[PDB]
Formats: sequence, structure tokens, C-alpha cells
Amino acid sequence: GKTFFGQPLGLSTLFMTEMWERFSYYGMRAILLYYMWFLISTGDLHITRATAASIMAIYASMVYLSGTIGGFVADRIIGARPAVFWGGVLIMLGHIVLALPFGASALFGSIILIIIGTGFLKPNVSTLVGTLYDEHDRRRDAGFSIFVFGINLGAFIAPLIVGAAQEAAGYHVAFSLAAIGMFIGLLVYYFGGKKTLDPHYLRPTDPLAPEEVKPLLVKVSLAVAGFIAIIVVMNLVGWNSLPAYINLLTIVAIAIPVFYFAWMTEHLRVVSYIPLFIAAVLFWAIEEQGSVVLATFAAERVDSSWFPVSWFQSLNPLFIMLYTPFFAWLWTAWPSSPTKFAVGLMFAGLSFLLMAIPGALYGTSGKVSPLWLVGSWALVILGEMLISPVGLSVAFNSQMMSMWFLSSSVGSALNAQLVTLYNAKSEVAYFSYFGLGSVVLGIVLVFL
Ligand SMILES: CCCCCCC/C=C/CCCCCC(=O)OC[C@@H](O)CO
Ligand SMILES: CCCCCCC/C=C\CCCCCC(=O)OC[C@H](O)CO
Ligand SMILES: CCCCCCC/C=C\CCCCCC(=O)OC[C@H](O)CO
Ligand SMILES: CCCCCCC/C=C\CCCCCC(=O)OC[C@H](O)CO
Ligand SMILES: CCCCCCC/C=C\CCCCCC(=O)OC[C@H](O)CO
Ligand SMILES: CCCCCCC/C=C\CCCCCC(=O)OC[C@H](O)CO
Ligand SMILES: CCCCCCC/C=C\CCCCCC(=O)OC[C@H](O)CO
Ligand SMILES: CCCCCCC/C=C\CCCCCC(=O)OC[C@H](O)CO
Ligand SMILES: CCCCCCC/C=C\CCCCCC(=O)OC[C@H](O)CO
Ligand SMILES: CCCCCCC/C=C\CCCCCC(=O)OC[C@H](O)CO
Ligand SMILES: CC(C)C[C@H](N)C(=O)O
Repeated sequence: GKTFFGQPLGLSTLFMTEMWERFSYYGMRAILLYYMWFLISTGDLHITRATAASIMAIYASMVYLSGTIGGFVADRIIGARPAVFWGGVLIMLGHIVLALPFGASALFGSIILIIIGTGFLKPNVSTLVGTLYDEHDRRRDAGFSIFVFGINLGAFIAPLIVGAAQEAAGYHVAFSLAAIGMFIGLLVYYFGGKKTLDPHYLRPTDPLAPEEVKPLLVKVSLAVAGFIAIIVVMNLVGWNSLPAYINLLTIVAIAIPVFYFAWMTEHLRVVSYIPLFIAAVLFWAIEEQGSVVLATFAAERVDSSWFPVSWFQSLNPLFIMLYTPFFAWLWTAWPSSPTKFAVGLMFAGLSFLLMAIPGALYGTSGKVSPLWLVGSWALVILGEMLISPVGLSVAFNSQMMSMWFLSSSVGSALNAQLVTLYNAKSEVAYFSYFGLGSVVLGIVLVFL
């Protein structure tokens, strides 16, 4: 019978949908920092490169934090499938805003649209994949690996296409390609979804009961009021700069798990997530810095004179696709969950330790071979194969899905503070210090 790589034919619709969404996101991410660099150079954007780097991180942190609202709203209010649709619409509008002939004024608007939009699409498109299988179907694990393979496939071709278009035609044309990428995703999703997806997910699966509406409304109103109240207090005492707001968003992003863990002999299990969560946060911190710190390194310290330097952002998902057939075989030919989160952290630690070598050996005033980043990403992706749901083979909801991206949000929130420490003069110290600390903790948190 007809399948998509052994999976229900509905996976391909979700496959292509998320592939084109990740295309739009990572296509934009591949040049957004360089764009901010450009806006500063022209004197249009009045921030430092350190703040611009910090923005890239807190943006990423808010993107995956936003998913928690989206997962909840779909399950209880609007539905999984309309959430994906309207999520993509906002994403597309976000990229269109950047495509418009404006400068720094369009940044915030674009960022908010994509944050909100991705919050709706990302956890729900991931949830709809599990809806293709009944409960005890062995293929479910394989279906997600294919799905993540599509995530990285879009993450691979996006910098290559968008980055090249940027260096030939300009940023606005490049950002318009990202919008088009999402537009393609909507088309395939809308028409393909009607054919392959359950109509059951056009309505919420856990609809708010009558008595539940007001408590939720009070909870939300108090949260927004308090947030606004904090903003007001900040503006009065003078804490109203851009890094000030990043600090606030950082604390909020970090306080949410702290309060979530503090919420929850069964308690020894909960305490046993604490080091696993830390290992995850630190790993995705290092991993997400590829689009910031490594992107900075690529542009400043690497000879990329015969190709767009944004193409280095294709190295991350390339290795995931390369490692995929091996690990898929490796797990069938052959480690606990805490170990994989530790060894994965050690590999990420080694990816930074390696990057300290060229500056220590050759100095930082010159340029080095692309192979250093290639090797560095090879190491960090090697550990990602131990965390990310790929290389797998032969039930839940949207909110619990979001909880998974929550460790990446804390990592980037952590990055929003840490990436400001990276520059030309601290290169060797930054890499070696944070790489060594990550290996040590990787060795500490496995025995712990
Ligand atoms: C395509 C490589 C896949 C190998 C997977 C195993 C993990 C290997 C990591 C290699 C460490 C990177 C060393 C490369 C390096 O730093 O040399 C650069 C310099 O020699 C340029 O000529
Ligand atoms: C630039 C503004 C673009 C606005 C989008 C155009 C709106 C046209 C039709 C709205 C359809 C919304 C329902 C789609 C949906 O819920 O997804 C489920 C689909 O049936 C396929 O799964
Ligand atoms: C329903 C929305 C679907 C539209 C998909 C996104 C396409 C939007 C615009 C495509 C054309 C954009 C032209 C880019 C542009 O204005 O360049 C101006 C110069 O490059 C400025 O240096
Ligand atoms: C936890 C994040 C919440 C994000 C904001 C949610 C929007 C604020 C309040 C919910 C809007 C009202 C719900 C609409 C609704 O479906 O009520 C109908 C119920 O079925 C009544 O039985
Ligand atoms: C900015 C914070 C305040 C945001 C308030 C947004 C809340 C929006 C609507 C909440 C009002 C209650 C809606 C109830 C509702 O629509 O129920 C539908 C009925 O079931 C109709 O059959
Ligand atoms: C979800 C719980 C939130 C609890 C945190 C309470 C708010 C505490 C501090 C306000 C946010 C930080 C303001 C920005 C700041 O740190 O100073 C700004 C810079 O130092 C000035 O350039
Ligand atoms: C089947 C893999 C297809 C290959 C696609 C990978 C291309 C994506 C990004 C290119 C990153 C730049 C790598 C350049 C490189 O490794 O050359 C190093 C040479 O030693 C140059 O001195
Ligand atoms: C197994 C994968 C590769 C692991 C790399 C292990 C190398 C560990 C540390 C390399 C960085 C050593 C720092 C050298 C250093 O600090 O020099 C100081 C500067 O030259 C300025 O004085
Ligand atoms: C489970 C796979 C683990 C793979 C680790 C094996 C890699 C071990 C050490 C790589 C260290 C890279 C340093 C290379 C180096 O310093 O050469 C300098 C330049 O090549 C000069 O031409
Ligand atoms: C330029 C590529 C865009 C073309 C549309 C996407 C279709 C192309 C390739 C589909 C590749 C599917 C590979 C799935 C895969 O290998 O992972 C499954 C393994 O079992 C992982 O455990
Ligand atoms: C934090 C990671 C799990 C995110 C992944 N690279 C994705 O785009 O889905």
C-alpha cells in the first residue's frame, strides 16, 4: 500500500508544511544578524553589535516560549489545524514586513509577528504528526524522525537560497523569499491538509468548560497587568534601554521553569529532571549560538570570499541529515536518558573547545579555514543526535509538546546574556571557558 517512507500519507503534508516553515525561519535567521550589522553601519540602527547579538538570542528564546501559549490555545480554544494555518499567516506577514523598503523600524513589528505566529504553528504542526498514528503503532517513532529530517532539510536549503539572494539582490529581496517560502507552506498545508488530516482537529480537543473561562481570564489579566506594571516602573526609574528589556525577558524566561519546577517518594523523579533540564538548557544554549557567536566568527575570522558566509548556517542541519542513517542503524544494532543528555553536553562542550584552538594557535587578527566551523558543528550535532528525536525507527497534546521546547528557550535566554561577552578580543577566552565548563558539568551531571 502507498505510504510516505512507510508512514501514513498525511506525514508528507505535515513534512512539507514544517519544511517550508523552517525554511522561512532559518532563511531569515541566516541574514538577520548581518542585516542588523548593516543597519548599524548605515547609522539607521542605534545599538551595538553586542545588543544585536543579544537580540538574536532573546528573539529565539521568545520564539520557543511563545509556543506554550500556542499549544494551549489550540487544545482549548481554536484547534490544532487552524492554529497552524493562522500561525503561518503571521509568520508570512512577519517576513513581508522585512521585505518592505524600510530599515530598523520594521524590525520589532516583524519580530512580534513571527514570535506570535511561530508560537501557534510550531507545537501544533508537531502535534498533528502524532495524530497520524493510533496509540500503539511502532512507526510513530520513525514518523517523528522523518518529520525532524524535514525540519533540518528546510533548515539546510534556506541559508543557501536566501543567503545567496541576499548577496546578489539585497536583504529585502532575500527576506521576501522567506515570505514566499512560508506562502508555499500554507498552500501545501491548506490543500494537502483537507485531503490527509482528520477533520476532528479543526475544533479544540479539550474545549474550555463554562466555569473555566473566567478563571483563565483572571489569570491572563493579572499576568498582563503585572507585566505592564513592571514596564511602567522600569520607565520611571530609568531602566528603559533595550538591554533593560532583554534583561526583563531573560528573567521571565528563566523564572517560568523555576516556578514550574517549584510547582511540582515520587518527588525524587521531579528532582531528577533538574539536572537533565540543566544539561538540556546548556546544550541548546551552545547549539543556538551557532546562529550568533559562530555566525559572527564566520563573518569576521573566516575566509569566505568565494561564497556567501551565511551558508555556514547550513552546516548544522547538514550533519543531522548525514548522521541520520547511521544512528537509525546504530540504535537497532545496539544508554540511559541522563547519559545522552550528558554526553551530548560534553560534545557541545568540545565544539567550543575546538574553536579556541585557531585563535590560540594563529592569533585573532587574521583569518582561518572554514573547516574549523565544519569540525565544530560536526561535534555539536554529534551530541544533538543524542537529544533530538532523529535516528529513530521502529499519546500527548500540544501543550506538553511546548514543554519540550522550553529548555531551548532558557538556553537562548541564557545566551541573551552570554553572547554579549563574545567579541574579537575575548574569542579564545569565551570558547575555552564555556567549553571547559560545559564538559565538566557534562561529567558532573551524569554521575549526579
Ligand atoms: C565531516 C566530518 C565528520 C566527522 C565526525 C566525527 C567528529 C569529528 C570532529 C573533527 C574535529 C575537527 C578538526 C578539523 C580542524 O579543526 O582542522 C581545521 C584545519 O586543519 C584546516 O586545515
Ligand atoms: C494576507 C492575508 C491572508 C489571509 C489568509 C486567507 C484566508 C482564506 C481562507 C481561510 C481558511 C482558514 C481555515 C484553514 C484551516 O483551518 O486549516 C485547515 C485546512 O482545512 C487544511 O488542514
Ligand atoms: C499573500 C502574500 C504572498 C507574497 C509573498 C511575498 C512576496 C512579497 C514581495 C515580493 C516582491 C518584493 C520586492 C522586494 C523589494 O521591494 O526590493 C526593493 C529593493 O531590493 C530595495 O533595495
Ligand atoms: C494561557 C495562555 C492564554 C492565552 C490567551 C487566551 C485568551 C484569553 C481568554 C480566552 C478567550 C475566551 C475563550 C473562548 C471560548 O472558547 O469560550 C467558550 C467556551 O467553550 C465556553 O464554554
Ligand atoms: C489583554 C488582557 C485581556 C484580554 C481579554 C481577552 C478575552 C476575550 C474574550 C473573553 C470574554 C469571554 C468570551 C466568552 C465566549 O466567547 O463564549 C462563547 C460562548 O460559548 C458562545 O456560545
Ligand atoms: C516572573 C517573575 C518576575 C520577577 C522579576 C521582577 C522584576 C525584576 C527586575 C525588573 C526587570 C529588569 C530591569 C532591567 C535591569 O535589570 O536594569 C536595566 C539596566 O541595568 C539599565 O541599563
Ligand atoms: C551532500 C553535502 C552537500 C554539501 C553542501 C554543504 C554546503 C553548505 C555550506 C557551505 C559551508 C562552507 C564550506 C567550505 C569548505 O568546507 O571549504 C573549506 C576549504 O578548505 C576552503 O579553504
Ligand atoms: C576533542 C575535540 C577538540 C577538543 C579541544 C581541546 C583543546 C582545549 C583547549 C584549547 C584552547 C586552549 C586555550 C589556549 C590559551 O588560552 O591561550 C591564551 C591566548 O593565547 C592568550 O594568552
Ligand atoms: C566519536 C568521534 C570523536 C571524534 C574526535 C576526533 C578528533 C580529535 C581531535 C581533533 C583536533 C583538531 C585539531 C587539528 C589541528 O590542530 O591541526 C591544525 C591545522 O590542521 C594546521 O593545518
Ligand atoms: C530539496 C529537498 C526538498 C524536497 C521535498 C522533500 C522530499 C525530499 C526528501 C525526503 C527525505 C526523507 C528522508 C527520511 C529519513 O531518511 O529519515 C527516516 C529515518 O528512519 C530516520 O530514523
Ligand atoms: C531547539 C531545536 C529543537 C529546534 C530545531 N532546530 C527546530 O528547528 O525544530
